[PDB]
Amino acid sequence: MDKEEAKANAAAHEWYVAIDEKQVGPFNVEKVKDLWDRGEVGPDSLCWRSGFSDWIPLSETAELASVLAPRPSKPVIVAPEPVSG
Repeated sequence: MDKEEAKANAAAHEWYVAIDEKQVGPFNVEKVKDLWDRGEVGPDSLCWRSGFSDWIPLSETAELASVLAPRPSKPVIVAPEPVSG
């Protein structure tokens, strides 16, 4: 190999995710980007990180969209009452 995986900055991100009510291993923007792309991670599940005080779903924060390219899917309907608020 002529590159870095742990020393690289593009993949020097460490943040866990709430999956199946169980905490997952440390992921990176370079790793998740591939998972979320195919739907390997939890888009609607809460996401944590070093320093995070609480848990928040990626489907609520748009800051995760600019990083994780979303996938176009058919239209879906949701309940009248919100989940948070």
